[PDB]
Amino acid sequence: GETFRLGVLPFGTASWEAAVIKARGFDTANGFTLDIVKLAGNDAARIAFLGGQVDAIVGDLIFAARLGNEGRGVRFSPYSTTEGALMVPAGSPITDLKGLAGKRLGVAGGALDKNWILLRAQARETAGLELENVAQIAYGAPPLLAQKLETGELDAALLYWQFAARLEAKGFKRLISADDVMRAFGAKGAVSLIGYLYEGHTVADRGEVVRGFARASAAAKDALANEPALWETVRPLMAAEDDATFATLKRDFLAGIPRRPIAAERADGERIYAALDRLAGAQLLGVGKSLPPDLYLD
Ligand SMILES: O=C(O)c1cc(C(=O)O)c2c(n1)C(=O)C(=O)c1cc(C(=O)O)[nH]c1-2
Ligand code: NA
Ligand code: NA
Repeated sequence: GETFRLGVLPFGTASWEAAVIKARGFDTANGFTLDIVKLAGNDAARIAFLGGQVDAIVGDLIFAARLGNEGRGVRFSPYSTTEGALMVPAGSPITDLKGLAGKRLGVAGGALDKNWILLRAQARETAGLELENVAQIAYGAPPLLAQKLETGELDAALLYWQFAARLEAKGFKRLISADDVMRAFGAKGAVSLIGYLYEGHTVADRGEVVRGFARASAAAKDALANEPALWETVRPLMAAEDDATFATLKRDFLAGIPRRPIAAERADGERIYAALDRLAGAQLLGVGKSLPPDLYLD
């Protein structure tokens, strides 16, 4: 038949809808078999993608644009409009981004992470502040940062959205999302920065498997939005034995299901991208002059 290899992170949310696709036979319904490939982290996943070891991974539009500008035929399809969480201790003095000055701030994904680019752009626009000049920045994978924020070695951490529900149950508050930043910028609607990244070669030679997987994913998300009972089936993959954590993860996932046409998604991405590569012409590191051509999957 046709096998589609999806690379997934152990702390990621893509494994949730992948389990729905398999359980409900939404891959079979689309003429393919989904093979979930477990990758240990984003660095390994990006290499697996560069090495052609998977047909797709989940990633961000800014990384996708960078691979496209670097010559790759990668295509992007919206995965979620829920992205990023700046977590501070409950009761923290920190009410604004200026309060990060002097703080040990964890930043998931490194200096070029999309959530960090957004947050740095916001701090420059609203306070004329370069967070890298005032905060003690510690980059790292989200699990490590969340643990060290819990242990008190970090004063704050910019993490993936799922880590909010988890930390709220342990004494932490989400001060700001990447979605909050893009609304402050003025985006027309919910912007999907997180998407499926499809291998150019798979798009060219197995385009119907790509479309079959895209349909299977949309059907899985639709099932989770329409069938509350299905969430209890996928709970083991969510690391959510705590009830408030399980409920918050569901709420934030549902709020992020993409529900706008690709044309509108593309135009918002184009404008937010063009607004990032600015901030007093700071040519923010990680951001190219413009999006590479034909990045979005039709
Ligand atoms: O910024 C975010 O909140 C966020 C969330 C998630 C997610 O939903 O797991 C991913 C990412 N970012 C991300 O950048 C990424 O590459 C990624 C991969 C996966 C996955 O499940 O395999 N999730 C995510
Ligand atoms: Na590619
Ligand atoms: Na379908």
